[PDB]
Amino acid sequence: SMQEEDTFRELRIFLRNVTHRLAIDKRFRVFTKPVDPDEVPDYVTVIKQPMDLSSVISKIDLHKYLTVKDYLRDIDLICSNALEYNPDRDPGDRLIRHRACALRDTAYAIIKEELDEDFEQLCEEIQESR
Ligand SMILES: Cc1cc2ccnc(N[C@@H]3CCNC[C@H]3OCC3CCCCC3)c2[nH]c1=O
Repeated sequence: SMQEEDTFRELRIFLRNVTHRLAIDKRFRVFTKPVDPDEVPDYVTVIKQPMDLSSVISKIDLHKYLTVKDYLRDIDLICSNALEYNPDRDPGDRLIRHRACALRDTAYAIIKEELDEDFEQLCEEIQESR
C-alpha cells in the first residue's frame, strides 16, 4: 500500500542520513569507497563480500534494505572484513581495526539514539508479510 511505501521511504531517508554522517567523518575515509585492486591485489581473493559506504548508499537507493537490521548487517560486514584482512600487530593494521570498530560503534550509537523502536518494529512486520 501507499502507507507501506511511505514507511520504506522514511527508512531510506533515515539510512542515507546515518550513512552520510559516517562518510564525512575523517576516521572512516578508508571505508568510503571500494578497495582499488591495483593497490591491494589479494583483497578480492581474501574478502569474499567486499562492502563500503558508497555501496551501502547504492543499496539504499536500490531498495535493498527493508529494515534497520538489514542495514546494520552491512555495517557489521564493513567492520568484520577489516578485522579479517588486517589481523596483524603492525600499527597500520591496528589503526584500521580501531577505525572499523569505531565505525560500527558509531552507527549503532546513532541508531540507538535516533531510531524509534516502534518504527523499526513496523518495518520488520511489513517485511515478514512480504
Ligand atoms: C579497506 C582496506 C583498505 C586498505 C588499503 C591499504 N592497505 C590495507 N591493508 C594493509 C595490509 C598490510 N598492513 C597494512 C594495511 O594498511 C593499513 C592502512 C590502511 C589505510 C588506512 C591506514 C592504515 C587496506 N585494508 C583494508 O581493509
